[PDB]
Amino acid sequence: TYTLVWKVWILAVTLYYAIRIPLTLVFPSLFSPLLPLDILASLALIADIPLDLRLPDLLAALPLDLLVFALHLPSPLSLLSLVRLLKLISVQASATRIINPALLRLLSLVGFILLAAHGIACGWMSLQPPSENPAGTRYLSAFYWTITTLTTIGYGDITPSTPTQTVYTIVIELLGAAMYGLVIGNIASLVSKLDAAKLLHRERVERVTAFLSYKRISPELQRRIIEYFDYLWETRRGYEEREVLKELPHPLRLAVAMEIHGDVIEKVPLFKGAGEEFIRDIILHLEPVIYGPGEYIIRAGEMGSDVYFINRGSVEVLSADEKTRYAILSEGQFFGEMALILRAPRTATVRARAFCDLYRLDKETFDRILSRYPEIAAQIQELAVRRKE
Amino acid sequence: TYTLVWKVWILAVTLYYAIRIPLTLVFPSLFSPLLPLDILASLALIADIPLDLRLPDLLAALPLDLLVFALHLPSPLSLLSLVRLLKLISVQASATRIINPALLRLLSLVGFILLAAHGIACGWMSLQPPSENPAGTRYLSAFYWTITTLTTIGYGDITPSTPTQTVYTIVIELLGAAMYGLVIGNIASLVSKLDAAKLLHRERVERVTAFLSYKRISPELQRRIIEYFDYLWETRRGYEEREVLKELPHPLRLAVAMEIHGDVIEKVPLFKGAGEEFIRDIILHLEPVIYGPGEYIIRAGEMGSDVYFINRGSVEVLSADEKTRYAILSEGQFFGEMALILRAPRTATVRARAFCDLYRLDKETFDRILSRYPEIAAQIQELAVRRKE
Amino acid sequence: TYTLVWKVWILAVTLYYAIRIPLTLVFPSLFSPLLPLDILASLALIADIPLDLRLPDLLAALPLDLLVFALHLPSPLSLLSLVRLLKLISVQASATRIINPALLRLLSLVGFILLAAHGIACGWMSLQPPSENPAGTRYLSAFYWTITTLTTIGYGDITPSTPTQTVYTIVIELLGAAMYGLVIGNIASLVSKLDAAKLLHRERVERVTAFLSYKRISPELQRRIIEYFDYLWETRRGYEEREVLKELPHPLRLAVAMEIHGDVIEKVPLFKGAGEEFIRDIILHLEPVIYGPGEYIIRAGEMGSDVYFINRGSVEVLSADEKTRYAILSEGQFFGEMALILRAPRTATVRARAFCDLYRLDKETFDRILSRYPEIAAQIQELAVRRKE
Amino acid sequence: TYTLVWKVWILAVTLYYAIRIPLTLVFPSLFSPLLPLDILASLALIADIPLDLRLPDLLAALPLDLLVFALHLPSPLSLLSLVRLLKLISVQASATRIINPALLRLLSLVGFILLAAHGIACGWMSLQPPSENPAGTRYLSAFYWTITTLTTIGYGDITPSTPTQTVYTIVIELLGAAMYGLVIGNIASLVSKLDAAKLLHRERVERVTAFLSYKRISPELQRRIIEYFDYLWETRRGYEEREVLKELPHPLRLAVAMEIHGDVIEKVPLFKGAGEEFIRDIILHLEPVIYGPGEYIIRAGEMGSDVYFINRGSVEVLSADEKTRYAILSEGQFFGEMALILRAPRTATVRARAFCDLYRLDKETFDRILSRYPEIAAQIQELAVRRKE
Ligand SMILES: Nc1ncnc2c1ncn2[C@@H]1O[C@@H]2COP(=O)(O)O[C@H]2[C@H]1O
Ligand SMILES: Nc1ncnc2c1ncn2[C@@H]1O[C@@H]2COP(=O)(O)O[C@H]2[C@H]1O
Ligand SMILES: Nc1ncnc2c1ncn2[C@@H]1O[C@@H]2COP(=O)(O)O[C@H]2[C@H]1O
Ligand SMILES: Nc1ncnc2c1ncn2[C@@H]1O[C@@H]2COP(=O)(O)O[C@H]2[C@H]1O
Repeated sequence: TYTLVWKVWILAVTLYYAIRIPLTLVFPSLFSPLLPLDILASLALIADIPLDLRLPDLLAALPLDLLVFALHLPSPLSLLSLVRLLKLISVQASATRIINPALLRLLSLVGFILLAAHGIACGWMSLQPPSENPAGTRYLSAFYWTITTLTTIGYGDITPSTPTQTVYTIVIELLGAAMYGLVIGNIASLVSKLDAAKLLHRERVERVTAFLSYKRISPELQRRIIEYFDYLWETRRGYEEREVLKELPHPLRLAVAMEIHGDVIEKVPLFKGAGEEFIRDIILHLEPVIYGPGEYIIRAGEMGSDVYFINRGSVEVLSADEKTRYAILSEGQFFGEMALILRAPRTATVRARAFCDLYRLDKETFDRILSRYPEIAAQIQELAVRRKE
Repeated sequence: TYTLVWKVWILAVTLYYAIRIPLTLVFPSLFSPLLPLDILASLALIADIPLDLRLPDLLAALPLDLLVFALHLPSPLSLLSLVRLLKLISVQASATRIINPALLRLLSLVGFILLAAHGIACGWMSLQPPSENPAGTRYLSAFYWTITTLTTIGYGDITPSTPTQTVYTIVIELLGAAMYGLVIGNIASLVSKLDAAKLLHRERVERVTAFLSYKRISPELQRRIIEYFDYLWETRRGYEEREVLKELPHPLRLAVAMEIHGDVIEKVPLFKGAGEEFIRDIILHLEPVIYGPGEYIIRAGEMGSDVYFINRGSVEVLSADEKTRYAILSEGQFFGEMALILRAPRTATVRARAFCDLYRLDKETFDRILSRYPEIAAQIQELAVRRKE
Repeated sequence: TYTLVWKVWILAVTLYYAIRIPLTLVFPSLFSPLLPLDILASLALIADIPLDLRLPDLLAALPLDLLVFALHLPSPLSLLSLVRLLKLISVQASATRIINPALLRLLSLVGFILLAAHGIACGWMSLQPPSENPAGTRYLSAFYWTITTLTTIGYGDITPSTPTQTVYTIVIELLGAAMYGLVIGNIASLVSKLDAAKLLHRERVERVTAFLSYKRISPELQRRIIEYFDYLWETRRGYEEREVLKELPHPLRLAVAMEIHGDVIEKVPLFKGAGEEFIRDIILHLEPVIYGPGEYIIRAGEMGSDVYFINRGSVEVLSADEKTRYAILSEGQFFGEMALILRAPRTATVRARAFCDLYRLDKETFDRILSRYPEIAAQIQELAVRRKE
Repeated sequence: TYTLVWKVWILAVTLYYAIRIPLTLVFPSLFSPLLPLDILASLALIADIPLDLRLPDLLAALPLDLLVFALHLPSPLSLLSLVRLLKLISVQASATRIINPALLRLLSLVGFILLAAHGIACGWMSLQPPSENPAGTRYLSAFYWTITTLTTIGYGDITPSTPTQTVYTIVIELLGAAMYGLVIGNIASLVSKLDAAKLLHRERVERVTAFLSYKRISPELQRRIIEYFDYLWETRRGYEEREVLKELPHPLRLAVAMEIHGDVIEKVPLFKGAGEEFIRDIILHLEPVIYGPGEYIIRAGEMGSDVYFINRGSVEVLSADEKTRYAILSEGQFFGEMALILRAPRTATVRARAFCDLYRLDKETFDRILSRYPEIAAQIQELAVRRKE
């Protein structure tokens, strides 16, 4: 690729102007060594209108720079040489078309502060009287004053002394010390905006835990829920698969679900090779669910028939009481299907042996796909009639 | 119109007082040239009670001004000449009856700051001792002090030196440096309140995109959803037509829907000339929906019959497989209607060729309008029986 | 009543202590004239335990004050004479049991600031060296310093000069300049918390108005919705009668609805004298609804029968077209009832003549009360069969 | 237990380093007495990798400390002796695995401020010139400067005077005066996050009370709702048993409900000894409900049959009118069950005598458990047929 390099070179050039132009405006001793670099940048400035596949980018290309510096034009006209800074408000969104978007918006709001402070400090040095000082010390004092004023510290060791400096200080205090607070608050808001899934899950578990304690609850149950919440966060990161997909259209939701539940399909024997249209029919009706250890799922005698497709874990299916346990199931298997095949209530208790994660499909869709597909119905029928001993 | 000019002249006059009255209170050298202007303004002040088609506007008309300045009355009585400023809290809502309301509330909260700062600076100059200084410099120093104090910079180069100045400074610090923060925070809140549709759509797409990546998703699908979101924002601006109309009453919602869906009616042949009562019956049951390119809509054999009225785009209707594609449809046409006419499942696959935007009406309302209207039912019946080849 | 006076006297006494005790701690010249007042207050302090129909009120009664001041006890023991300030954190909720609760919480958060600032200023004067200054000037300077430090202005004209003053300044900066910001933010939040109904209705109408304009809408309809919203705010203040009553229990909701809809009952002839149990049955099923001028309600031929009990306004019932309009209805009347009496569709169009406010009861409850009550059913039957001409 | 002591010793050691290391870096006169303590701490630092039942804890164990201080290595290499502070960002979550989580997060955000301020003050003393001053005064001045700068007071009595001190001050102002605001705002947010149930109930009752007054409501009803809200808060603390349990899985919700409703089971005669499976069936279908004094529940003649299991309070069952009241019921009893036993409407009015709290089970589940269990059905049948006189 080459857009990723071109839009980085453009950023490095529009920052080069943003740093160099005011420093040349205050120090006329420059522009002698830095002319080839400036023209090499400007030819790239005019080399972007053809590569457009709005108006601020048009203003930036015209070279008012190279003219004011060459003709030592008077200060009021020359101050308008800042038109090349208009690419800054046209690139921060053009360079956004490329990591976390929130992270790019924290780095962008810093560079803006460090450029505005440099501009204000450079403007402040221009209004001071002519003194025989090194450029480094004179710039350091101006930057120190600008950081003191913007942060609203106000040491007062150096202060304006002339009416024009007083007016400049008033303007900077009025509309520079308030915008800094806005940018700092935005930086705080979008550094808090990071990893919001953790900040949501933590708030949820705190809200649950507060109530589980006003009503005093046995520690053997109080610690059993924290384990489940830790497991849910540790296997799912607090994300929920329903509210995220609520806004996507049904074909796009179908395409996403074809990717997320890519593990349970083609794992159980009767999903791989079952076709394409059946899996497309059923992929939107399976819910994740998590069952803890020693935690019953089927109680051997109630109504209803929900089938549990095991994704990971193991169950310990038993009769009414223990009495020589029937068998054990593992990953890539399912149970609880013959309650609807034989139109009979549950015949055996099922309890998990570890933190099982498994997918449940309701009775309604199951009977629909029994009445809709013959091979699947025949397979479940023969498996149910065979598993009777 | 003339209200739009009168309520601007009134604003320009009530700002004229807000600027002139304290400056005349501190400098008695005025009131000599500015008497005809003040009486010309005051006659407009008393020319608004008849044009009332509450109490602060009544206080403002009485001319306490013109009296205190003429009679050089002592300072305690004269300070109460500020009653003409009471029109400010009666006009900012009267001038609101006229652009973005949020924008008018950002401009209003600025002028308030620039008027309060001027008032505080003017009050500060009055308490200083009698010195032979130009009025401009003495006002500039006072305004510099006021901006320093309100912004909470606190340079300290000029400070109160008398007990009365100390009390004034204490009052300004207590109830002027905190209100400024409130107004600045309000300005920030209602400049963030602007273009909230973009700030909602961006948050929604960021929330979706965060989860589509913890579960690693193929780039060919990861980039396919961003395209759909960009198209939705680019054709709809993130607005949703359901929550906005949830609060409007049913006749007003009907009237609005008569305007929003003004393109699909009188475009398809059987909506123009179909009457008024039928269109009024159906206009609230069509949903927008967006289908991407190469994205199937009908899969040729499932149950149900939802009719898709094409608004813009084109479909590529096919049989079970390709095998000499049937035909092609374009704007101002509809399909998927003969599944309910013949009480038969779908007979042909339909897939979009571009980013199609089209309106879907459910089976229930369709069968209702078939059983309710004879001409429409006959037209759909003959069209369905004709389109069989 | 006498609680309203006693709990005001108690406030005036616990503020008397909060102002007097530190001022006596720093100036020992007091306690000579102000002894009878202090004992008169203290006897009321001990006169509240019997009037208890928790522990801070017990600490406050014991008179550590009257002892430290009398015995000129050394400074470390005497500083613990501030136990009488513990009534402040026991009264602000006891005096709350009495206007807007939010307003009482804005006044309370001010007095707290003005008491904390006074305490900090009084503490600061005690640490300064012995100088021959008037008490007023010495207190004014201390209060000026405290307001400068708390507000984070930091003029720096007067600063700590000794290690103990440095430690005191560090403590005040650390835990006094941050709490002030918290209290100011709370004051802002609960002055914004006032009149929240207007702030909700304004936000709702702004949200609606933003979308009605991206889709360009005729001015004759764009101004017709603003009129309806203005009328709704002007007759209802933006309150909704459903979400407010969602949390009240059904008997309390019934009792409230017996009061809110006190105008439509005993206005229409067949509600007054209809009993008590019938009105109690129907009072929870009538909804307010607002219809604009020239805005149809019934379209003469559709299905369904909803009865509209007119509360205020007038309707202009017509046939299919105008053709010598049938009649006119006014307040305390109802229409649209014979559609269910004769099991026939609507026979006449109804349109409002002004901004009508009226109550609608659905068909289900209507047929229920027809099948449940004979006199009401007979009255509606004879009225419907009579109104046919 | 011993983890609770070990993870406190580790905290006390990692704070010992955080306080001692910079103070030794600036004052080389130390490290002579404090060597055995440092090695005793370091042996515990290396005694935690075996007790791991990530990478910052590995960096901390290696003893760069003990080396730089012993070898008086030059300042640039020695500044990297701060690696032992990396345990701070590994313990604040390890010590979290142990009171209110929000409270632990307010104490943690304080200690962080007091450690950062100490570090910045210690760094500031190192850059000052060599002066004959006591260590205490030199540290006090540095801490005073750091608190002044971080809080953004800016007294200006002591300011940087060298370019390196200017650069240090610029860095501290830029990234130390903004982080302090973030931490203070977080402290405010999570001290407001405390006791959120009260802050929710107060907001709810304020929202209800605002509307009950625009529509003027009789004081005898206006004060009757405040009593109910006070009773609900005073017996329930504003918590709701439905939204809290919405996220728990059905077995965990069942286990929690087995604990919360531990008072009504085994209180009424026919719940204790009724088994285990019946109580497990019914425990999720009983709702709390609160009825006020003199507040009717059953009106003797309507349809439906909801049974009210009395938990606390007493009812005053009456006939159509008073006429020698039937009887009185108390705790551990139920009524309103023979409306479904005999398929007849209600026969007697019921009204509470005090603030009754009782559990209601709907008709559907009741008839289900009648048709599902014979002993319970027989008991209710014989009790209903016996209670007829
Ligand atoms: N002998 C067995 N071996 C394996 N699984 C069984 C056996 N008996 C019952 N099951 C499963 O346990 C389930 C219990 O409930 P169902 O009757 O719905 O369906 C049952 C089968 O899925
Ligand atoms: N030959 C054809 N030409 C145009 N459209 C067709 C043709 N055959 C089928 N269709 C449309 O394709 C749709 C596919 O599903 P339906 O059977 O519901 O209704 C069908 C018609 O609307
Ligand atoms: N002549 C009339 N005078 C007054 N009201 C009428 C007259 N005719 C019809 N209405 C009312 O207008 C209503 C129109 O719809 P309905 O038929 O539901 O019930 C009708 C009556 O309530
Ligand atoms: N004599 C009585 N003693 C106690 N309780 C009664 C008596 N008569 C009726 N009840 C109860 O009051 C209830 C009123 O409504 P039900 O008829 O639903 O069921 C009734 C019984 O639970």
